[PDB]
Amino acid sequence: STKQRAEMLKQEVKKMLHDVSGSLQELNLINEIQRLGVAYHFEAEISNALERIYNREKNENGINDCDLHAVALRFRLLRQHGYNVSSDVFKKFKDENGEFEARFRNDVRGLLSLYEAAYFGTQEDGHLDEAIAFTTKHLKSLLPHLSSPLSDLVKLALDLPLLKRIERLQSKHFISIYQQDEDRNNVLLEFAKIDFNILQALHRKELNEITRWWNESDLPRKLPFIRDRLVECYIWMLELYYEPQYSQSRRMTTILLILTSSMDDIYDVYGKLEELERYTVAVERWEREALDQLPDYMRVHLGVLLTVVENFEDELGKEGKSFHLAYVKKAFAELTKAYIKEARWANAEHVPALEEYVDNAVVSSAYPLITTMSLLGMGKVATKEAFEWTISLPNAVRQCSMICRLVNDIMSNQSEQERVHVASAVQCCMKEFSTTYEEACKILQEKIARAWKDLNKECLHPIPVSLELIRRPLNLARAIEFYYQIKDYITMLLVEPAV
Ligand SMILES: CC(C)=CCC/C(C)=C/CC/C(C)=C/CSP(=O)(O)OP(=O)(O)O
Ligand SMILES: [Mg+2]
Ligand SMILES: [Mg+2]
Repeated sequence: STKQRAEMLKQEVKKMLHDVSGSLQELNLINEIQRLGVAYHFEAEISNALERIYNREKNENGINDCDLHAVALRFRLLRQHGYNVSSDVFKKFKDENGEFEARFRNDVRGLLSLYEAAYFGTQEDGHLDEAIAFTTKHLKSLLPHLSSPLSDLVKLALDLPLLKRIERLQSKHFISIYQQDEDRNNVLLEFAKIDFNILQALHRKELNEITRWWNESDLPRKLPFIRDRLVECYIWMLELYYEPQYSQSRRMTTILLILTSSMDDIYDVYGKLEELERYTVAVERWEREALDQLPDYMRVHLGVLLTVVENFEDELGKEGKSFHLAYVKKAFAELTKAYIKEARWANAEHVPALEEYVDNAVVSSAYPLITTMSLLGMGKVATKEAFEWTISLPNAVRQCSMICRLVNDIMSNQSEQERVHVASAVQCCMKEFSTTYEEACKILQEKIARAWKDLNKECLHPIPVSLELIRRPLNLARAIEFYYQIKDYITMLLVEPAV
């Protein structure tokens, strides 16, 4: 059947990767495996290969290579795994003063590799800032008169690099483009085609159960004003992590992201502040007895929240790890502590200071709750230390919420401001000094780049936790970039399979 064919292809690819252990073919094969959405099948072998590459790196046993593609791909592959390889290997190509050599203008492959490698630099990284402008200029110059199978890659990359691109949609696009390339591998492409079909089948199957749970719930029939966002809540928990072993982790969190959104609306689109200051204490206490005095719709919403939380506790109690949900309840404690502040600013007719507003909005984005609540379905990574680290609000969690808040704000500050809503970041920054809407938008756009550069730094080897746990903030930051660029996502990532 398909599974035996997939296993045979997996062993074939393992044998080839072993046989190319010393050449650039290893780098190309690892890159193609990662970009085809099958990188998780070869975690151990890829880790060993990258360890060997790092050991023979740093000019200790490294042969000088003039190929921009080879060194750029090596740097990008090593930086994606954690190794702190210095961004100084690009000094060789900066021969003509501080500008890159002109002989690379016509090298579209090396230019694109440098383009994708440059975005992975950190704040302290050098030689990875003017490269973006260089490659942008030359790729735009050479785009109109370029051949189709590589102009497709150029057009796919100019919109967003691999750093800011969700992995599943980019994997689909690369599988679609890789057919036209004449230097491809047939077995790797077939393996990716089979794996994509199986993972898409699993992803489509889970949505059926989630929709069944929503239908059986009391949420949709009553409380009419809630806007149904079940699909756009699964796709946000589909690009965070899509591996099959995390399937149990995608049911439990998506069920609790519709509840955390319904709550946002309950606090801003409507409701009076007197009535909202009694919801916060009810959430903090976390008992059904606190629901007696609440209004009907808040009572129903928080009762459903309590029911789903206790149901999830019952499920994690089989393996003796129910106490993890003793950390989720605390997280929901802070979120309502942030929603209840902004509403007050709505009623007091006050414009918060930018720093205070940003500090409050980092918790009112629910990216801090979504980083704690994603550990529910992790088998061995979910430990007490991991949950304590996640609750302690590390810098990695903070820098993935900056992008959310600041991008949303810029996009959705016109629909709500007409009605009674909390002042957004652009209005807060226009409050001090004197700036226009566009000049404040550019200021708020100059912060997303620094947030991305700060998020790139946290995923290195000086890490308190594992790589699987730290990968989540990066994917959370990538999902706001896909939205603010969606029936195409549903129709050709979940409905239309790959031939
Ligand atoms: C599918 C989707 C968009 C969200 C589900 C997951 C969440 C909660 C993501 C982060 C928060 C965002 C971007 C809310 C947009 S609605 P808003 O701008 O009205 O929220 P606000 O009141 O401004 O915080
Ligand atoms: Mg709102
Ligand atoms: Mg807003």
